[PDB]
Amino acid sequence: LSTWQTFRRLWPTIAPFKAGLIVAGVALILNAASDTFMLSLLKPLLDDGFGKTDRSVLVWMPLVVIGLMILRGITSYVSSYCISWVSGKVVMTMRRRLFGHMMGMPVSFFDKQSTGTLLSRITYDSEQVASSSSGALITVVREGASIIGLFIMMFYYSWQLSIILIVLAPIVSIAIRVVSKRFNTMGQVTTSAEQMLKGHKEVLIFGGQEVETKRFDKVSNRMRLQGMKMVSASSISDPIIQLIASLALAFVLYAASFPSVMDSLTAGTITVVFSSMIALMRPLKSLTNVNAQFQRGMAACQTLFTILDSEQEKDEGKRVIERATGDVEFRNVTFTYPGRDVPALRNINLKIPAGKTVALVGRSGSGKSTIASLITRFYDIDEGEILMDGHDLREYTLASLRNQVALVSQNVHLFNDTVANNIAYARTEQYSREQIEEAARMAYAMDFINKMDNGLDTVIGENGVLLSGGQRQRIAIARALLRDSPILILDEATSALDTESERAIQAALDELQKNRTSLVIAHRLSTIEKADEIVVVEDGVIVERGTHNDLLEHRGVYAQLHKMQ
Amino acid sequence: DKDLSTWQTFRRLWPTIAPFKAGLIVAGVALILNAASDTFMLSLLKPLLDDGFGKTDRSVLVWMPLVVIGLMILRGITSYVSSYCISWVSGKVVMTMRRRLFGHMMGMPVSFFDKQSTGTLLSRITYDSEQVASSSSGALITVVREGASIIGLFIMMFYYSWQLSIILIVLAPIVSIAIRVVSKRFRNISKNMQNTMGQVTTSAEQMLKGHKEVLIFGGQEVETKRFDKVSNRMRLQGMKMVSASSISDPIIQLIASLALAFVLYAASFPSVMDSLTAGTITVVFSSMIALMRPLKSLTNVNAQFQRGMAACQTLFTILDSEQEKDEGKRVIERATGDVEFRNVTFTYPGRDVPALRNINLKIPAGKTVALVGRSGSGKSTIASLITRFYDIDEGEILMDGHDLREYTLASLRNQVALVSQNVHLFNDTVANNIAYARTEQYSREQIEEAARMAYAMDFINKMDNGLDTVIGENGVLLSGGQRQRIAIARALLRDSPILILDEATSALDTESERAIQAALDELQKNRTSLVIAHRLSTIEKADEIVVVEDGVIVERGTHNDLLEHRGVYAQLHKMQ
Ligand SMILES: *O[C@H]1O[C@H](CO)[C@@H](O)[C@H](OC(=O)C[C@H](O)CCCCCCCCCCC)[C@H]1NC(=O)C[C@H](O)CCCCCCCCCCC
Ligand SMILES: C[C@H](Oc1ccc2ncc(/C=C/C(=O)O)c(C3CC3)c2c1)c1c(Cl)cccc1C1CC1
Ligand SMILES: C[C@H](Oc1ccc2ncc(/C=C/C(=O)O)c(C3CC3)c2c1)c1c(Cl)cccc1C1CC1
Repeated sequence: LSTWQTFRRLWPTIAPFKAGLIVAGVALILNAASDTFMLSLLKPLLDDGFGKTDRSVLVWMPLVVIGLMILRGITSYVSSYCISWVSGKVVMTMRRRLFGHMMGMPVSFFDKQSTGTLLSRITYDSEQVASSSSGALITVVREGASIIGLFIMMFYYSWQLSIILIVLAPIVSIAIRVVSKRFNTMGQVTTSAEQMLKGHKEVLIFGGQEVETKRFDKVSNRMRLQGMKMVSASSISDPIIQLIASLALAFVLYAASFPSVMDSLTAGTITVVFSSMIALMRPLKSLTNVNAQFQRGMAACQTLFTILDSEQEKDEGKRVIERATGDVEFRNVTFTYPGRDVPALRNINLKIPAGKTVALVGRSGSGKSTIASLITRFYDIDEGEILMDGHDLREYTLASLRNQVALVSQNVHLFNDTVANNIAYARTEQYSREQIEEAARMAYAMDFINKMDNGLDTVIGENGVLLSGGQRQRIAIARALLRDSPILILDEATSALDTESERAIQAALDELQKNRTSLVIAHRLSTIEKADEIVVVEDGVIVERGTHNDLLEHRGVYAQLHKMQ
Repeated sequence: DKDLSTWQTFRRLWPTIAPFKAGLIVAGVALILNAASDTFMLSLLKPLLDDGFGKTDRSVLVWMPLVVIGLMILRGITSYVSSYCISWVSGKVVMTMRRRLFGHMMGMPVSFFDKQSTGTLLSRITYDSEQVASSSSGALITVVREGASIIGLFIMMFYYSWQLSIILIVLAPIVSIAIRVVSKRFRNISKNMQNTMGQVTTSAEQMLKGHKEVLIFGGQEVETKRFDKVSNRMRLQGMKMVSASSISDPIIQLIASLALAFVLYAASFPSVMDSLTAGTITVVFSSMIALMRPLKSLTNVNAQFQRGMAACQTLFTILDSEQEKDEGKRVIERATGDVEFRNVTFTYPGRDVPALRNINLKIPAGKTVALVGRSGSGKSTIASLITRFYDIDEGEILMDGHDLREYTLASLRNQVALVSQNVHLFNDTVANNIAYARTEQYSREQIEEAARMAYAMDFINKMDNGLDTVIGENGVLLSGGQRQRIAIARALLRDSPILILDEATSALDTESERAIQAALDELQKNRTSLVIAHRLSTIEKADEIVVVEDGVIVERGTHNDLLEHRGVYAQLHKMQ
């Protein structure tokens, strides 16, 4: 029921190209016939060819075989080009549909699943569905035409032998069933090696090389034993299946011996009746496995309809702000991550007056990073109110709201393009290269850019292979600087502070934070002390706050928190 | 070039394979007998047509069905055997390669690991070593099985109708050249799509991973329009991929179809058809047809074999990489712990600013020293150097009056205990984590007291199975404040003479830190200590405090003396 209902959810995507499937379909039909017409000629070559008629061996055969193969070769080229064309069109339509849909999903959708899983949905599953269905379509028709093309030729040239094979087919069918039914370690290998490379530091001291080598020996030998097992199982099945089929066909030949049968048979008749019986062994093998591949094709497809049926983040705000030099205010905000029942943030009131930088410090796991995630509306809240310019964040459209925020973090993912186009990301045409180039030196990122071979027009290549942890940060700063966003969110938990030129990064932040609202998950001592207000978060609550005469002494946790970092 | 680069690389791998040569020898004999079953069955067509239909019922009846059944049994056995033998030889060689790679990576420099992602090494050794066997195995099976059958078929063609065979042979070279040219023209474009698919991968991965900056910076169109382009080129290249073989396959068998028709156009002419009979033509032509698949498989062996050696080389380069330099030749059992830096300067690999310069400091046995200074300096670097993770550039680091590099890394590193919050917790029992590599040397009562003296038993006694609970699974079960106490339990048990204590990454925000402070006190009563200090407790009791900035020791003294002095140290006291 499901297996076929999914395909019918999929057919609409295919229907614009059905024009390619039928043309392929006929190309398949004529291919089976051409292969059937050559087993046909096998009788005139033997009987007529050696019934004292060199007429047939010179005329009939050498030129009809070349004729049939041209037809055979063109039908193959055509069906191949149609299926491939249709198969290409649907995978593209689907990859594109999932790319757009997944991109519009909320961050809750990305938390559950791996990024590679969602990427597998686009790269492989989308291709496996058309692969499994195309082959399904080919086998149903191509070998469905051959099987009837061959069965006719069988009975016509000798009804006696054919009906002896058919009566045996039920028993053979049941026999191939019982044997085809008799048709973790890899995870341990990857783990045993990964946690070795993880603890290489701890393996050198304590001298664990020995216990690690023999831990691996076990794990590597166990997967080798599982590896041989699967092939061994697979190996034996077909030899038996061939044996079974050979028995029945042998019995059919012991039948041709009887004088009533042999008299009807010539040298050619039997040669084609057994050549066509043998030609039936591949179509039968294909036609029995075809619904198993259609299943796996549609199971991968309902996976993607599960994704496509998922709902994109809700953007019902109908309010637009050109630019907001203004404060962000939390009004008794309480938040709980979906799937968790203990609020990450309890009753919280926080004010970030315009132009001022509020550095919030907190324990590594606390909901300090949850605060900067709520302002950008990665998640909607359960109770309370967050006001930007005295109006709820949910009042605004999400595009306008996020135009006011700029994110800066080491882990800011850098996309595959020029340095310059990363800095002017999604606004390349807006900013002149002079505007770009200035933002680069104002971020102290130029010190390493000119070292690059083409400098600013050098392209970050192969998924970001060239840049270092510290380098990305100064490009993230240049991106926010150039865009000049009213609200600055600065992630310093992921910063990787120990760098070759940290003083360069620090002054950049100095320039960026200035005359600009800034909300920083701070780990650095310098960005902390030269910040307008400090805010401590303990679990879901704010324990104590303080300015500059309060920075001298805090009532709550600051003394122990500062002492640790 | 590549037939040489592959063949010299193969002669590198044969040492790994030769211990299983017996498996190869057997597999091949079966493959031989496998190809003869197919050759001997096509011969059965001649007596069937000539005698069985030359008015004799014995041939078709009694034995003809028996023999074919027998031949199939032989085919099935030769099949299964060769398959099992190859799958056995491969499994071994694969496993062996892994143990060689694994063993070699464990002994690599620390620079090799901080620089390379852990994954890329892990993926290659599991994937490549399997490809080296798959490609090599398939190559062997072809040269033997199909190389045997072409012989078997060539002979049978010459016995039955010595004449027809030669016409095929004289046609062979031009048919061969005809086929090779057609083949080289079209089908060699797998990489063209690999590039295009890579761009589908990159764009999709960039969008999915960097999903949060796309939303903030509003690059949905720039990402969409980019995936619209690349996905189409991927689509197009997929078709150019099939069109390669959709065009090349029908052309090639047409070329071979001509050559056979000309052999069949001679079958009509009188000189040779007279001697021959209807039963010999069937076995001669079917043999020529049976020759087509073997000839296809063989001429594609180099492509298969060279590919396998192209992945075996990537495993050989990693093996050729230089391992940790280790020429000490000196072994020390329970060093005293008299560590002294003399004129040490050092720059991390690839950087151009030394992490340390003209460092001179002395750490006498049984006494602690605290290294405090601006975060991001080389105090961490100092700790790294005593374990030989990195060799200094200039100067010398002495352990009991001898340069560390004089010592065996094994002996040198058994002297050093490391305590920090970022210790690795191997997924295994708590007891076996406390006695990591010495489960055989330390009794249970020995392990029990080490955890007790580390003040860790409160959170161990709360475990599911207590001390035999399995911590690990990459460490979820243990908090940071609890990692230290396990790290401390390791050091108490082994009782190493030189302690490296890192509170930098440690968390003083722990419900039980007075218990962590008591464990630390008991730990360092005995031995030399080198603290990257960040706690009031340790700098309070430390024997010497050295202030480090920019890889230079600018002030050395006791906590009180430096406060009487009240210079740079007092500034830090005011700052923290
Ligand atoms: O698709 C190819 O690979 C698969 C994987 O094994 C093969 O099964 C497949 O072969 C079959 O599909 C062939 C089919 O089972 C039998 C029908 C084709 C014709 C068989 C011979 C007829 C005798 C004609 C006498 C006049 C593979 N495709 C090849 O095997 C295709 C096959 O070789 C067709 C090309 C044959 C060339 C014809 C030359 C005739 C010369 C006559 C002189 C006596
Ligand atoms: C007597 C025999 O009747 C079956 C019936 C069902 C089968 N269903 C599947 C398979 C193969 C399965 C596989 O390869 O997994 C076979 C054998 C022909 C291979 C089957 C043979 C047979 C042979 Cl022998 C050769 C040609 C035709 C038939 C029957 C008339 C259909
Ligand atoms: C006359 C003709 O001589 C070649 C020579 C080299 C070949 N080398 C490769 C291939 C196939 C390549 C592929 O499929 O990519 C073929 C065709 C017979 C298949 C080749 C045919 C021929 C045919 Cl016709 C049939 C059987 C034997 C031969 C040769 C005389 C031994």
